[PDB]
Amino acid sequence: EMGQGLHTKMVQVASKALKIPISKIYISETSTNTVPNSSPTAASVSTDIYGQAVYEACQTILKRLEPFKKKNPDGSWEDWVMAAYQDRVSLSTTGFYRT
Amino acid sequence: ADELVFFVNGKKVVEKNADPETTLLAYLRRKLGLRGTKLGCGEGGCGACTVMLSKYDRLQDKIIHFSANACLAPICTLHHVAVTTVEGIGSTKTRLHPVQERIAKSHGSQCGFCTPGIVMSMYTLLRNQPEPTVEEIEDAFQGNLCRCTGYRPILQGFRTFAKSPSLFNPEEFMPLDPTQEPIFPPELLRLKDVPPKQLRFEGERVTWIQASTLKELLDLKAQHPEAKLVVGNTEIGIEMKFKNQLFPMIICPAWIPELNAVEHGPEGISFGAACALSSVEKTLLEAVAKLPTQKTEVFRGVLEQLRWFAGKQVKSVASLGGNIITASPISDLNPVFMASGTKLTIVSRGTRRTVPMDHTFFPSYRKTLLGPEEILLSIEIPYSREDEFFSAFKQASRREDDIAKVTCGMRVLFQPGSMQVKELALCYGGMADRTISALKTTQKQLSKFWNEKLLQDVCAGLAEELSLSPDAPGGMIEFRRTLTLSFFFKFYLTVLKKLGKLDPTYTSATLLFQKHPPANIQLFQEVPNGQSKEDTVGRPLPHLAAAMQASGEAVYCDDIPRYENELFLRLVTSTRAHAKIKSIDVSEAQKVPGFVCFLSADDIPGSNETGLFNDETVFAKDTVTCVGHIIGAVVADTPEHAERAAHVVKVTYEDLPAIITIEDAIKNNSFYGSELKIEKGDLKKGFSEADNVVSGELYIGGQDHFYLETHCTIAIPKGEEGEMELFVSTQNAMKTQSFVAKMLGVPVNRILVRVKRMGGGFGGKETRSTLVSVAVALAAYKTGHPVRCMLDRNEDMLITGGRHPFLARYKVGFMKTGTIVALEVDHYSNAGNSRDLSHSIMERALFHMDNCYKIPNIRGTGRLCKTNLSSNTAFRGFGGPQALFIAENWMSEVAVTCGLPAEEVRWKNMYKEGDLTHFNQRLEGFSVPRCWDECLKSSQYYARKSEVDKFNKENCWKKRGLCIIPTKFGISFTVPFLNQAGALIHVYTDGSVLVSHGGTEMGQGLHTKMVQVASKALKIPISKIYISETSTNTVPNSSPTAASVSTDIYGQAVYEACQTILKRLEPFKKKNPDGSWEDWVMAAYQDRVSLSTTGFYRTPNLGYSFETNSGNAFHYFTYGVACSEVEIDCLTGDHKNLRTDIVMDVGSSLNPAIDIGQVEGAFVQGLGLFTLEELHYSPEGSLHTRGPSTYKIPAFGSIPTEFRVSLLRDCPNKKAIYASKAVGEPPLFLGASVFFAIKDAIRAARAQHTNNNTKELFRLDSPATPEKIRNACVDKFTTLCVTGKPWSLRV
Amino acid sequence: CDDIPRYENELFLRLVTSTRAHAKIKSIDVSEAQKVPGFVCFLSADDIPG
Ligand SMILES: Cc1cc2nc3c(=O)[nH]c(=O)nc-3n(C[C@H](O)[C@H](O)[C@H](O)COP(=O)(O)OP(=O)(O)OC[C@H]3O[C@@H](n4cnc5c(N)ncnc54)[C@H](O)[C@@H]3O)c2cc1C
Ligand SMILES: NC(=O)C1=CN([C@@H]2O[C@H](COP(=O)(O)OP(=O)(O)OC[C@H]3O[C@@H](n4cnc5c(N)ncnc54)[C@H](O)[C@@H]3O)[C@@H](O)[C@H]2O)C=CC1
Ligand SMILES: Nc1nc2c(c(=O)[nH]1)N[C@H]1C(S)=C(S)[C@@H](COP(=O)(O)O)O[C@H]1N2
Ligand SMILES: O=c1[nH]c(=O)c2[nH]c(=O)[nH]c2[nH]1
Ligand SMILES: O=c1[nH]c(=O)c2[nH]c(=O)[nH]c2[nH]1
Ligand code: FES
Ligand code: FES
Ligand SMILES: [Ca+2]
Repeated sequence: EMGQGLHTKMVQVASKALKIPISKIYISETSTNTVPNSSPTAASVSTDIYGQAVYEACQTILKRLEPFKKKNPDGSWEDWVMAAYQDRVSLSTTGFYRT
Repeated sequence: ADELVFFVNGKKVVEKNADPETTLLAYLRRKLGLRGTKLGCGEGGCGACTVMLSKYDRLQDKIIHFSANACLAPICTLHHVAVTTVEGIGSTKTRLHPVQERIAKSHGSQCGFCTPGIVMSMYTLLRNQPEPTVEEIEDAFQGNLCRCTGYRPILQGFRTFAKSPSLFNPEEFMPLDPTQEPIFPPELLRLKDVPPKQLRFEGERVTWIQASTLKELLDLKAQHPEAKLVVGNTEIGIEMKFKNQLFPMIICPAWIPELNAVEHGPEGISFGAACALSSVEKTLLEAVAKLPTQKTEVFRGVLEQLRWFAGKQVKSVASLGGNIITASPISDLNPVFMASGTKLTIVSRGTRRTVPMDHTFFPSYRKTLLGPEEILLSIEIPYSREDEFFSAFKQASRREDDIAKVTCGMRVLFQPGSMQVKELALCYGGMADRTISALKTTQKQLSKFWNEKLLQDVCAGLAEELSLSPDAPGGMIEFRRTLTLSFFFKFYLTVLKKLGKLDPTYTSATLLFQKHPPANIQLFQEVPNGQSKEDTVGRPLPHLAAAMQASGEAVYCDDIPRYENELFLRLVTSTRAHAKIKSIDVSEAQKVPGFVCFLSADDIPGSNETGLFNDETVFAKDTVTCVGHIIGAVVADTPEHAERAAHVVKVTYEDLPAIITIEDAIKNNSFYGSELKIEKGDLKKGFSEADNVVSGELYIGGQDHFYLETHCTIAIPKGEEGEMELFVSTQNAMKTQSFVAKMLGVPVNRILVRVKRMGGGFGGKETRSTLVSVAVALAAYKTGHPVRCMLDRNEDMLITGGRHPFLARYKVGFMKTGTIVALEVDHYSNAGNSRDLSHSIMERALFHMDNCYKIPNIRGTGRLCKTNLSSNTAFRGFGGPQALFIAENWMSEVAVTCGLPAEEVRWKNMYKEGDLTHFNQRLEGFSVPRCWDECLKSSQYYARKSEVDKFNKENCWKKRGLCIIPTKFGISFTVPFLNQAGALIHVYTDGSVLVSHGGTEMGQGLHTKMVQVASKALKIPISKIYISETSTNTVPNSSPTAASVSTDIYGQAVYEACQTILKRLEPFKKKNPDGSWEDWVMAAYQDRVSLSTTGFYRTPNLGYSFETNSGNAFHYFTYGVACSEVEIDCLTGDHKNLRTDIVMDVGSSLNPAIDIGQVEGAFVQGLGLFTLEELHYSPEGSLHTRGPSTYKIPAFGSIPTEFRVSLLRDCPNKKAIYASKAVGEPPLFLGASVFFAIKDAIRAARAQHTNNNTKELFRLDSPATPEKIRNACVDKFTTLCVTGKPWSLRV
Repeated sequence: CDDIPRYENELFLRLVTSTRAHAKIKSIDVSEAQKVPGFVCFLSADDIPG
């Protein structure tokens, strides 16, 4: 983030992908121990390329929650997340994109 | 005066404003930034703060070097002293010193928190003696504690300084070269020449005068009679820190020659009162070597007390006069000086007297007869005359570095050439509020002769004159009275021997403690012959951080530098077991300089409701429910200010009825939840079929974790959106993160918890670390400043909970062959004031009540008692050791009842391959029989049993015992959902790899094992792989690092993340099969292939149900066997651990150095649980034992003298990572082999003096401390002493 | 970045830069720098460990 609103857009993207409100999503910072080998934030393409990587990670999370959603279609996001956790489903994933 | 000038690691320090209250430890850590020296206790017991000191001794004309506890050393005693810390001797950035290299390569560092202080104790020995004997090497560490290693590897590594594959290779060790050691600072050597001048230092609260001459001292004492002398500070340090004394003026007379002079006169050897106990010891050892035996009786009594006194660190600074004038009732020296009439020369300006010490010198508790302007100048310890004999004895809870239960000096002088008593003095500590003489008893014997009737009469007289009321401080009434007689008896027999210069069965009672030489053998499996050198799985690779631990470079939480605006928190805690809080007044606390604020329940912005079961407060509101219950916290600019202000917060209470003990709880129906039960088969039928039925009751005491690093959190508030980053000593970053979030009322995504390492956890940082973390977080939130808190040992022991005490009622039915047929055990744990992990702990207890035995009809129940004590928690074993102990106890009773050898009875009841447990789980790959057979053989159990019987026939007052016990321990979290693990792996474009996983390092070598796993999986050297730390923003929702499964589960997750990487790299590998790892990684990167992935694992096929008694509770079991032999002293309760042999099934070890260390470390914690460690509470529920002085974990001298460990060969475990098995907790119960060896020995003592009943069953609870062992050795002396002339008596 | 609180032992660096567009460096004299209160050290190419 250098002022251009990249984190904001990434939060909008994640919230649309997961179908939850932006208020449940947070970006704290950028660091080499969370995402390695990153290109510089440059060439105007950051929304394009991090938007896809974030969207791909959200799709993976949705696939993982999907059986819990079906067992409990009237439950909340919070219910399905807790069910996946008690079922020992990983709630952590990477996302990646290559133009 | 004003300036203080000393040296640290060769560099000059000029402190222009020395505060007399500043310790060297505080100075090193907070002013000089040298954090390798650690705080472990603050009271002289653990040695984690050990440093070397060097000075020019003018008077001896040489540079001397000695060790000292930085936590007790005032910087104001150090003018013109050169200090060496662990950083002064070597480092990984330059080169390790030989001491550091060896402790690291020999696997003598696990968590590493004790390592710098032990390095400095060994370094100091070497600077004094570059080629020490083995015995010198053991004695070097009487003041160093280690909770992790079991001591064996440290001693074995360091023994290379004296004179199966291997866990290390001493041929690679750099020899010591004294010519390369740092030179004594030349500036100090120039200053030696200038005569000293009086110095004055002025601090916030204290003025210190360093007196240069006797005349100065005597004048200062006239001018300021209230001024407190300080020499070594090893008593005043405690008074200041723990007893809240403030002495606004201190005079330190340590420089004065008259107070340091040693003079050999015709009546004895005179020592200046400031002479250190080590100088006393040295001079007397020399005298005993040079002089006739008949002259050195008193000296040898002094020496005998100094042997079992304190470490070298304390002895090198503790002055002789300091001990005399402190005048504790349990001084080990004052009874010796009193019984010998040792001469005290006492001075005042223009006055001077010499008096023999006698009973009047101690008028009352902790006072002597000196007046306020007098000082003790010198002490003349007398030569022994002809016809004069002397003994000193001391019995504590542990031999090394412990407070006497009873201690004494005994002198007799006969008419010339005769057995006719002319003088007799029996002087005791531990029997009143002062050192006392048994004058009434001894008076009656003058002119009597040394014979049986005198022994009987002195015993009867002591029993009467040295009475103790039921309420005597220290408790242990029967033991103490029995020791007073027992010590007289040893004296009486020793004096008979000395007079006949009789009965070979009695002679050992007269023998002074003697060290047998150590023998240690470790047996493990070589890796296959052609396994790649780069594949280190199965090799004895040292802990990756051991070299930095040895160097003081490894960073633990409080070693992290403070921010310039960082504040300090001190908890305010209940002094009542159960009370309403009436009011809280902070008006005095507000006046302490640097006070920032007092925090209490109203300050919390989110929820005050916390704890694993949401049954706790973050800060008590309205009521307190235990002593130590956290009420609030003070925040101030320094830890001293915070502590001072917290001390003066005034709480007003109104007591409520308290439920303290398991008995109170049962009687009051005060339980958490309902009964747990496992039941199989038909009990009525089994009992009705049994030939023999035994029932009983049994208790096992709790256990304090004693991690060398106490609990610690730093909380950094980021000032944006509720964000906070916390560095925490915890095994559970996830609950830390969510409890801090719940308290703040913010989403969990706001909170980052980072754990680099812990200096020990042992289960006590599984949940209870949050008590400190949530308070510190509150403080950071409220102030907007970084805040930290590290607990002092006494806060930690009181507040953070321990192992669960258990009471059991059992009934066992068996056949005359010893075959068990029915068993009922009702378990009760003392849970304290919240649920925490108590339920799962009781479950695991029930799961382990069979140990290794097939029992067709069985019913176990468990209740959790709800009490007004700190909530008890996970402690290595997690309920298993308590249940396994109850099981071996009835089993031992079965063997005694049947009159069968115990190993036969154990063997015939043992499960076989394929049996179901009582919870219907099948035992596959049950390796106990192999461990059992191989341990019998390699321990020479059978041959040794005959040797033990022989020893017992031939010794009336010492007995040996021998016992071999199996164990099995189920591997998995008993809560199914906990058995999951994540990893995150990145490969950077230089081809270096950063691994992160949900597990934490607490000394067990998890990261080491994870790097070994990733290296094997990726087929790259370990040098390319690195683990920095554990954090919630790299792996989320981690289970606590616990249940011994961390290697199994994180190993799988790491494995999987590597497989993913290998698959992404495979095309590049195919294109360039002769290229390097680096080539492939760069090509993957240039091809825009991701080099980052997660890995995950969930343990398959788990899910036990208590309702159906089916489904797998565990993934597999770890197994092992231990045989131990002991010798007990039936007259004192002391015992030696002679030999232990362990055979442990850890499958195909990933790292046999680390696995043997875990075996030995767990075993020794077990040994402490069952034989040494005991917590004492007042009847009102206030903990008495709050530091290493009174709570005694195994010392270096505690371990078995011959200590052999073997890892079972050819037992791959297909259920875990590379065929390995969990090791962390399974071996701890094996320390119960020492307890049952002790009980075997007690049975032999009781056959000797108590009973003819060879099927008698006497109750021995855990721990079997000297108290319990001596009291069970019922004999003519205990008979005279057991508590409880009426006008009439029925019959 | 600079809003992050400093550690209590945290030091400050000031770059020393060329006043010439293209020249040989003949010598560097730090002897006056060394007298400024709080001076800790001057760093240059030779201090670089890698
Ligand atoms: C870890 C540890 C283990 C210990 N183990 C034992 C043990 O096994 N047995 C045992 O008996 N003790 C034991 N002690 C107590 C120890 O021996 C005493 O703490 C020590 O000798 C006191 O000497 P000091 O120079 O440190 O006294 P300081 O603390 O400096 O002074 C202690 C007291 O003596 C006074 N004093 C000192 N010099 C004079 C003087 N010349 N004239 C008049 N008053 C003076 C001081 O004013 C103060 O009241 C232990 C202490 C520690 C810390
Ligand atoms: N810190 C350590 O590791 C060690 C310290 N030392 C000495 O141990 C001392 C311990 O100090 P404290 O714990 O304050 O104990 P203390 O000096 O008050 O003595 C307590 C003991 O005195 C006896 N006692 C006191 N009053 C009595 C009474 N009215 N009736 C019968 N017995 C009574 C009992 O033996 C009790 O256990 C230290 O100050 C030090 O001098 C010795 C060994 C180890
Ligand atoms: N040195 C050391 N060893 C230790 C501990 C420790 O705190 N320090 N904790 C023990 C406990 S209680 C457990 S559950 C395991 C946890 O680690 P693991 O799961 O990697 O064995 O290590 C055991 N061995
Ligand atoms: O093609 C580009 N490469 C960059 O490294 C860069 N940086 C900037 O925004 N524009 C670009 N464009
Ligand atoms: O079943 C267990 N649960 C735990 O939470 C825990 N902690 C400890 O190591 N052992 C165990 N065992
Ligand atoms: S911290 Fe100094 S001896 Fe423990
Ligand atoms: S390594 Fe000694 S306490 Fe941990
Ligand atoms: Ca509890």
